[PDB]
Amino acid sequence: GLMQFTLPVRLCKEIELFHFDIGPFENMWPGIFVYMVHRSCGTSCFELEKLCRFIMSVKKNYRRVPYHNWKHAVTVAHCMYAILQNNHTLFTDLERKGLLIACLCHDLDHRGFSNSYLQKFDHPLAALYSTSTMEQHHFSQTVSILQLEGHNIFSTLSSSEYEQVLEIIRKAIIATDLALYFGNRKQLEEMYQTGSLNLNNQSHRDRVIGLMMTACDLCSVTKLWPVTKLTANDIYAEFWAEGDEMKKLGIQPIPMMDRDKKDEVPQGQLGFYNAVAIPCYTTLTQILPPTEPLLKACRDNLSQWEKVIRGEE
Ligand SMILES: Cc1nc2ccc(C#Cc3nc(-c4ccccc4)cn3C)nn2c1CO
Ligand SMILES: [Mg+2]
Ligand SMILES: [Zn+2]
Repeated sequence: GLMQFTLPVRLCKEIELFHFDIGPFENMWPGIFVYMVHRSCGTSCFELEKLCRFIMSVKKNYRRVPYHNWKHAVTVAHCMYAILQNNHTLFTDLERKGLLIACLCHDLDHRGFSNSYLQKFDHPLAALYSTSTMEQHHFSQTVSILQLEGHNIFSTLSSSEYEQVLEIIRKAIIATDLALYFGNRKQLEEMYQTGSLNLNNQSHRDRVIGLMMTACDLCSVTKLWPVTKLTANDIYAEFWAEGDEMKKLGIQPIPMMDRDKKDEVPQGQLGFYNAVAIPCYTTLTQILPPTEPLLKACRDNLSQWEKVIRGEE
């Protein structure tokens, strides 16, 4: 009731910045997340006991894969927190409530394999969900955990507010399917530029929350260079394991997933920053000006990858 979560001073200050790294002490990640809910949403958004129990069941349903793990979930939530704290007044109480939960849950029970490997292996999830295979799984895992006893953090919401928040969470989690990102950012580009973009148009809000989700999900490219470079090793550890699995099915993987083509990583990251990251943070900064530090950090990391290619590191 009178119970604030507080962090040590360096964390209390640095958590407010976009480039914050949540650190290697796993047992602090739940308290970091509660801290962000309390400041973002309020000390009364959730019953603490239900929230704590929800966080620990979410944590237990992330697997120990190199990249798509519990650390990625809390990292993507921290980026969302920074966005919401720098754009206070643009977001409903339900959106604040739902989006941090969406980020924490967005990769639930990930196995370190793409939608594309599931379809080729013919995994049961690919017959249950023909598109956004893993992302429909993540949402379904979210609803499951929410329906466990004493886990309903949304218990105090009205019936219709409940249905609204679960609909925000669903669209937020679906939007993390990067295949959907390209069309969504193109449409937001055009709507912003012709001056049609309208935040009272719910279907416009949806697209903007979609773009934030892509931004939070890729936020590893906006960290300090050593964080960005070491996270890339985890990202490629998964891609190469998937490449190995492709070869086991008799399929030559794309070069991104072929550990034999390790040497071209620098050039591959460059393509990824130019094709995906830069456009994403450009359009996001256009629509939400206080998110510009994400664009600036992304550009500093692209420059670090250029430096790697030129032999300067
Ligand atoms: C947060 C985040 N999320 C992602 C997802 C993908 C990617 C990437 C990639 C890539 N690599 C190659 C490549 C590599 C070696 C040989 C040939 C091609 C091609 N592409 C597109 N990065 N990424 C980061 C930043 O690390
Ligand atoms: Mg995902
Ligand atoms: Zn993710």
